[PDB]
Amino acid sequence: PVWRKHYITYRINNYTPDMNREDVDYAIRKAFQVWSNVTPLKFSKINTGMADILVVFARGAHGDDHAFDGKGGILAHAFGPGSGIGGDAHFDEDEFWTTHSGGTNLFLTAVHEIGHSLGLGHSSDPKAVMFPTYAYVDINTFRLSADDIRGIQSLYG
Ligand SMILES: COc1ccc(-c2ccc(Sc3ccccc3[C@H](CCC(=O)O)C(=O)O)cc2)cc1
Ligand SMILES: [Ca+2]
Ligand SMILES: [Ca+2]
Ligand SMILES: [Ca+2]
Ligand SMILES: [Zn+2]
Ligand SMILES: [Zn+2]
Repeated sequence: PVWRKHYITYRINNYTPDMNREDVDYAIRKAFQVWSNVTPLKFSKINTGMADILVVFARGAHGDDHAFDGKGGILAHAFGPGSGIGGDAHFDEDEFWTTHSGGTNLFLTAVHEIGHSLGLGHSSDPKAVMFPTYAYVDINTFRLSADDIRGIQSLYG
């Protein structure tokens, strides 16, 4: 499935204590911008009511039958487009979420997870943001790969 509308809302359910709130907000907002910059999708943050994409920070078992695993390993996960838990993006609180160095970069991970929230799978290109393995890349030069663009535009272009 894909989202069958182009105005998509998100809501931050709770904040990781790893980062200042402003920096969580900014990383998430910029991550959505990565995908709206190459599609007709528009994303809006809401602060009450039910959003399409709920952003959650949780550790271990957190009520969706896909428990996290402590620091390392699975860093986050997200559900594909749909009602309810569909679209929601969960970040493992046992990671150390960061803006610049150390830990696991929240912006880069959110770009990957929102990709899943929108319906993308994984890429075989190590340069793709949808590559299955996280690695820190220079955020100043960050750019979707041709494969990422092809994938998202096949769904929403
Ligand atoms: C800059 O380029 C980047 C490239 C990749 C990433 C990146 C990759 C992976 C995760 S999370 C993860 C880690 C290990 C196994 C499984 C998962 C879940 C699936 C979990 C499940 O299936 O239960 C998933 O792939 O979303 C987060 C971020 C980020 C940036
Ligand atoms: Ca983990
Ligand atoms: Ca949802
Ligand atoms: Ca943490
Ligand atoms: Zn979850
Ligand atoms: Zn993934």
